[PDB]
Amino acid sequence: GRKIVFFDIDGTLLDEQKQLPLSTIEAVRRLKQSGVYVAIATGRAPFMFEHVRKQLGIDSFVSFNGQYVVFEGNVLYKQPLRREKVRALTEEAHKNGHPLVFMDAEKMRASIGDHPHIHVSMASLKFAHPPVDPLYYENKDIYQALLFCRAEEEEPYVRNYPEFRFVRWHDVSTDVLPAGGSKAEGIRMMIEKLGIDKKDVYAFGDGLNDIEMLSFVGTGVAMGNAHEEVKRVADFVTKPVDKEGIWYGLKQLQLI
Amino acid sequence: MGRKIVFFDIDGTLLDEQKQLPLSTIEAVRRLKQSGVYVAIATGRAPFMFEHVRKQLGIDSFVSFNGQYVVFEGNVLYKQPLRREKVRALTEEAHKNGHPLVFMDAEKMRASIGDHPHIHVSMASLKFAHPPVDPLYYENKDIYQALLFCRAEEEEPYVRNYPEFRFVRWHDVSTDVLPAGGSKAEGIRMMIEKLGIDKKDVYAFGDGLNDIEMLSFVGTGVAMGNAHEEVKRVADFVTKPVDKEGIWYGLKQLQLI
Repeated sequence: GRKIVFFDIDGTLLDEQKQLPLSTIEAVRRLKQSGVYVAIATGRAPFMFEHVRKQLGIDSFVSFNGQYVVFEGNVLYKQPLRREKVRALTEEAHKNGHPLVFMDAEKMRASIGDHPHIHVSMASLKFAHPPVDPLYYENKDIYQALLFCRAEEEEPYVRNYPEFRFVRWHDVSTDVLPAGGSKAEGIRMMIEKLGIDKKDVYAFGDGLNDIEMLSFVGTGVAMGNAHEEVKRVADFVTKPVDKEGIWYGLKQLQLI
Repeated sequence: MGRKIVFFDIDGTLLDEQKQLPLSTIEAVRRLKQSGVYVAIATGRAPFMFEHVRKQLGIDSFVSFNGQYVVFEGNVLYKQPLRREKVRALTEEAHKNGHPLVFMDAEKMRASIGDHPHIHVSMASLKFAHPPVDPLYYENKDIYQALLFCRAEEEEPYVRNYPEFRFVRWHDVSTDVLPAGGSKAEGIRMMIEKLGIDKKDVYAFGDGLNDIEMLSFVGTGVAMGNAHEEVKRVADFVTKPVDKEGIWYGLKQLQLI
């Protein structure tokens, strides 16, 4: 049976400077000549890690935490937020003067231009203010949204949108995610198409968000400085991304 | 009267020593665009080698492939493919010596030989995996630049037998193949010719020796605080280092902001 390895980006493929380690390129190389399938599973939107994909030559991935899965350049599965609900959120956010940013598989758009909260938070990500397009969600598959408001203001949103999940990543911005879906469900879908079995699947992750994944695959690998709760569910704890963790880990697991 | 445009090299100019994008550079670019000033990147890289940076700064105008592929606001403005005829000869002759090549266009990259050790090494340094293999990619696709893998001791012949190309070394086992006459300053020349922008309204920020021609050519060349002195020599103004709000400060001084 063929083996496949899923990698997440942050703290896994990319180090803390957002750079790709030389040893990782080697790891992926050896991994490919050994016949081991290589893919990515992340919460990130496709257009947010296109550079990593281009660098490693990976065209199969689970993105948007499983809400958008691509197999060898083609869309295998896609579950965007319900149009109705995105609209309601937009209108409600508008009423409160809170801006939103809509994310589809290719780009993102703001409901309000030149807004202070978007500038600051997006800049913390090293991104410019997204182009403005208040009705972008109308004829597009919106997989995620960013609600720009303070924690002391989210209450109503959380309350009125139980079908959504909110995960704050900045003082003035929080991710608006779909309640259903997961990377494991995304991985499950791909191995089925690939004819692979859970036991033959490996996964490297670094954040709280990778637990579900590391738990579902046959061999979950946690990075050296990953959160304690990430290591707990891991079948193996490797060195940090900073210290050839991906390479060392793959070696110990005898994949390369 | 007319429009102004500012060109930026990538490493050392937009990105600091750690490949990090300064917060004030994001503000800088924002302010320039707001004022109607065109912002573009000028580099020897392939479009796909700096798309992330472009998306980060919302820059969709640029001079890539050392002038052979120029885009303005998302649309190709000028493009000069390598002469297919000569690309074929170079490939065959080089193949005879066991030297592989890599063919590059705006979307992707292809290698003439698979699992070759010089490709792995020189390319890993660019943080890229070995390109997929396709010995005849240039035959049906426009190539804007190529890579020849051989050491400096072996280039003489190629240099000599192919005066229609320019071999510029950047690694121990790999050198760039551009068309003779091509350079990013040259690409900057038609970008502004086509846009109808007077040289006196063209600005550029550079840091390395490959930025010298560009810097001396434009109306106002700006060298970064820690730039090589030969770069500062041709600069009309030297700004602070990249990690000291160099770009923001410079643009402020030049009163573009």
